[PDB]
Amino acid sequence: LLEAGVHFGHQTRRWNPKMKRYIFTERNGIYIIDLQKTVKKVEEAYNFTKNLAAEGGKILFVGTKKQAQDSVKEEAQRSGMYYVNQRWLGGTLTNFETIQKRIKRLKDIEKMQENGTFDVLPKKEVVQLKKELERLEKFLGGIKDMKDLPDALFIIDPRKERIAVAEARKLNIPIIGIVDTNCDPDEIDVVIPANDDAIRAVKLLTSKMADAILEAKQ
RNA sequence: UGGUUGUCGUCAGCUCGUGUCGUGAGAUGUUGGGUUAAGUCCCGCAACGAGCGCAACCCUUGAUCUUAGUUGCCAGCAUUCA
Repeated sequence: LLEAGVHFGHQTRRWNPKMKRYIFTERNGIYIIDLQKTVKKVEEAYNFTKNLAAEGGKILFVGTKKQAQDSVKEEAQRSGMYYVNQRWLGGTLTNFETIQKRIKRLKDIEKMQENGTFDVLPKKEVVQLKKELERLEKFLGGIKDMKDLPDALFIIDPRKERIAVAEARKLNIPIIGIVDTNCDPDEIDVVIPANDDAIRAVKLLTSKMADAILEAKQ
């Protein structure tokens, strides 16, 4: 674990008191996360992600934070599961039907590029249907092949991704969440008390879940 | 009284559904950052590509192609006052 920077939390002025149960001491005006609770909390997560994948359940990684974007993506694609990496769209889950309508439309613009329909209309169309595609793939490229709602979310930094959390709860979707000290643990079903700010930390902890999907599929 | 006249005729916006926010009336998107002649456009953002009015749809003029060459046209030939 801590070669990767997981133990390091946020400062003391931005704690949440519910994270007291997961904190072991403050040093240079930063809380330290208790690695002996982490490991067990990572192990409990790992079994819950393993069991869920073996039932054929679909997990949606969600890391819009600059230090999760690439991590999430690489680990979602490796794991053959959905991601959101760029911006969580209001009503991604609750309003899933109206997103589905743009996943159709994105896939419909691709088929227009693949049949050479883009050579018949132009110049005006093509500008605005690349521009629509570029924009749609950006935001919806991770969830492109998700036909039905995910059976759980893997979140990173719930306090940034509040909307994703808020949504998941409203559909009783289980969530799996890297919480730093700042973050409320009670929102989340399976909690991983850890750094979300350090790239190695996230990359480590996502990868172990990805692994946990891959080992179920075997 | 009908109808038809004059007379305030453009002059400024209304939104996609569901989702979201409030006990509720409502608010959001359709408060922000630039931009345009603009009711424009991009970037936004618990709202998400983009919608109706606008414009266009009608008619006319500006270039050129295809078809049609007669009663139109004559460059190239015969002509003659033409």
